Formats: sequence, structure tokens, C-alpha cells
Amino acid sequence: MIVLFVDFDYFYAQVEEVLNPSLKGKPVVVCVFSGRFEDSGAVATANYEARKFGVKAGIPIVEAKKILPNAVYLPMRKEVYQQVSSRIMNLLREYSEKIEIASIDEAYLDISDKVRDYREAYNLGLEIKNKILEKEKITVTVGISKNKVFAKIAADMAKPNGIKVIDDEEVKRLIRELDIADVPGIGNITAEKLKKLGINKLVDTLSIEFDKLKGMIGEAKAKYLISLARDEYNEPIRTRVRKSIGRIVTMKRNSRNLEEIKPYLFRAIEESYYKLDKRIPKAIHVVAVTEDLDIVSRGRTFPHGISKETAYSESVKLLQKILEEDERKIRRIGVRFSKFI
DNA sequence: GGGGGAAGGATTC
DNA sequence: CATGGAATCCTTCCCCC
Ligand SMILES: Nc1ncnc2c1ncn2[C@H]1C[C@H](O)[C@@H](COP(=O)(O)OP(=O)(O)OP(=O)(O)O)O1
Ligand SMILES: [Ca+2]
Ligand SMILES: [Ca+2]
Ligand SMILES: [Ca+2]
Repeated sequence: MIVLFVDFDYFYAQVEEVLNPSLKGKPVVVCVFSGRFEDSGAVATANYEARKFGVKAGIPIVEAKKILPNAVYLPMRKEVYQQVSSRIMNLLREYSEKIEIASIDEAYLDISDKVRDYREAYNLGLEIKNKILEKEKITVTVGISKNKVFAKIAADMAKPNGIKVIDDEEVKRLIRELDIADVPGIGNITAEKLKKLGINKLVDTLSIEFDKLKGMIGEAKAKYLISLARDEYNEPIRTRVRKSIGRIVTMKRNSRNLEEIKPYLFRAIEESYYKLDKRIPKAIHVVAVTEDLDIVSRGRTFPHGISKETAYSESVKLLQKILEEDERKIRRIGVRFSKFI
């Protein structure tokens, strides 16, 4: 089995560059403005020019403007990036029937029944990067290995605008030297727990009694990591389907007032239903982000689909439940619909 | 004991 | 200071044969 992972370079920003080439060259910062104060919000992402000075996804626009006060700042245009993505995604389909679209800019392809070896996989890679570059003018990074996991790691090493292969020879070397924290699905919280257990490299998971690993990080993560170090990780490329659709917004100011919060919530439901586009959910959740950035949600499943009408009143109940049960203020409020018929 | 769904949350990207 | 959409997994209940 041969997997080929494709990850579009600094996507949102590069899309902005494509639409207005004049940007090419200057540091571009695509940010999500939260309507609170001036320039309140976080950075969705930035092109590498800006990344060099520490302006990256996650940080306050405010901190960004402080570092690069003269960089170009754009308001994230999701639908646009989304449509561009869908196109780039379609091209890959022309390279493999089996395609797993991981995110707005990631895809895995099972190029087993199309290639015989890694030399040919690499070629197919270059051929792909080139296609997308002509058709859309979008630079992407390619990763190629024996399984999805190492395929991604491959790309992680090669970006930006790179193409790398991780042959069975290197796969073994990495299992031995790759910092466990660079393994997908291993965030800070998990990586730190792994340190305390002494586990610092994929292999290290072998030097520990299973059960203790399962207790410290969970059975799922355990079996996953272990199957990686044992070189037996082999999950197939599966077409994934949307199981949930929601939307959350940020309020001008924190609140615990049902009448002041209702609007925001009702707005979230509006967009949510619009995105359902003929999809009917039997489950609704009200999600709330407390002033101290904590997250609490209250949901409910129904034996029948949900009308917007229903969703409206039901969501007010759950919000009331949140308020009655959580003394803190609410910073962000939203809804999430799932369990589509 | 144990299947199985629901709810609230944790963690990742 | 701190956006935001969505998947997967974990723990705890709960109904019940
Ligand atoms: N914190 C975030 N908030 C909103 N959108 C985000 C955030 N982080 C990432 N994204 C989105 C926009 C990114 O361009 C996109 C695709 O891949 P991702 O690796 O996350 O970013 P990227 O393309 O900018 O980085 P890279 O060029 O290093 O691969 O995901
Ligand atoms: Ca990317
Ligand atoms: Ca990505
Ligand atoms: Ca990591």
C-alpha cells in the first residue's frame, strides 16, 4: 500500500495572494475579527513572509499588528477558500477513486492501484503539484509513504511547497528518532503525559506495560501509538461524511442575560440551518464559551428531525439550563446540529 | 455483567 | 489577548435483559 498526502501551502493567505497577486511578496495576515474592541480576534493564518516574525494561526491580531504593524491584514473569507478547495480537491479525484479529504486543505490518496514503486509515486507527486499550480496557481506540499500517518509526517517535513517520500527504510529510523510529539494526533496535553511516562519516541511505547499507557492516555491513543511503533498501522483511506454542522459567534461583551444573548444564538441557528441545505438533524447542542475561555454545552436528541421553529425554542431552554447551572459569564454562544436523518 | 445510547466534556488540528 | 468548525475519544449515567 502506498499513500500520497497533499496539503495546500498557507492556504487561506495563499488564496488571498492568488486573488490579488499584488500581495505576493508582502506578509499577509488573514484574521478573524471578533467585533469586540478594535482589531480584537485571532489570526486564522499567515503566509511565510509574516510567519518569519512569529505571526501565526492562533495568536491575537493585536499581537500580530504589534510585531508587523505594516503587514497586510485581511478578513477571513471562508466560503471563498472553501470553493477554491473543492476544486483542487476534485483534481485529485482524477488521480484516485479512493480519496480521504481530511480538512479544508488536506487529502490522502490511495495510489496503490496506479503506481508500482516509490519512484513512480514521487513522479505522480510532482505531476500533481504541477497540475494544481497551473489550474489554480496554488502551491501545495506532498507526502508519500506506506500509510496515512507517515504520509502526513512526510509532508510536515517537506513543507512549504515540497514533496517528500518516507520509504520503509526511513519509516523504521523515524519510529526510533522522531520526537513522539511530532506524530499527528499528539497535541501538547498528550505529549506531556507521554514525557512523564518516559516515552519520548514512538519506540518507547514498547518499553511500557500496555495497561499503564491506556490509563494515562486512553486505549485508543495507546493502540494507535503502539501500532505505529510496531510498524503495523494500516488504516485505509475512507471517504468521510459530515456528521455535524454548527456555528458559534462572539458577543460584543460577556453576559448572563438571556435577552442580550438570544440574538447571537438565533443568528447562529440561522446560519446553521442555512448550511444544513436540506439536511435534517435529530439532535441539537448549545455550546457556550465562558468568560474564562472554558467550554460548556447542553444538548438534546429528539426521536424525529428538528424544525427551525423547534430548534429556536429548544435552544433557549438549553441556554437557560447552562445559565442556571454555570454561574460564570458567557463569552461566545452557538449551536450544533447532528444525527441527520 | 454487559450491550447501547445519550449527555457533557477532552483533545487535536 | 484568546476565532472558529468539526471529528474522535473518554467518562458517567441510565434502561434493562
Ligand atoms: N487557528 C486557526 N483558526 C482558523 N483556521 C485555522 C487555524 N489554524 C489553521 N487554520 C486553517 C487555515 C489554514 O491555512 C488551513 C490549512 O492548513 P494548516 O496547516 O492548518 O495552515 P496553513 O496552510 O496556513 O499552514 P502550512 O502552510 O504550514 O501548511 O487551516
Ligand atoms: Ca496547509
Ligand atoms: Ca493542513
Ligand atoms: Ca504535535
